[PDB]
Amino acid sequence: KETAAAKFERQHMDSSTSAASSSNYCNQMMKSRNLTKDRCKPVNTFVHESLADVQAVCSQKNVACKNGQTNCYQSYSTMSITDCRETGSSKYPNCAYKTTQANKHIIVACEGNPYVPVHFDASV
Repeated sequence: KETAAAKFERQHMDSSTSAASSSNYCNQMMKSRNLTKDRCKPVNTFVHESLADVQAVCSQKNVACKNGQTNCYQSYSTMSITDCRETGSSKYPNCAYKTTQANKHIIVACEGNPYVPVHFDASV
């Protein structure tokens, strides 16, 4: 099986680009990361920071997860992210996305030993 940690890296890390590459970034990235294989995943965030910097959020500010669990953590610093949101006219399998760049605090759920990000909860 793909581990929870690896899955978070696939779905949410893009340290290779320092900000939302082009207007086409989400369209390419949602596809290349396999977030369009079964359905068009409607929303998804990519983080443009080192793996270490994102992993470190698991020892930063403890906050309630959206589901009520207590294992979420907010970054003390803001991070470069891109939000991908499905357009009104996107129709699977031709999934279409608006690519928006921002700098925001991220909130991740962490689990395991080592204690590492396994879900992206929010950006604030």
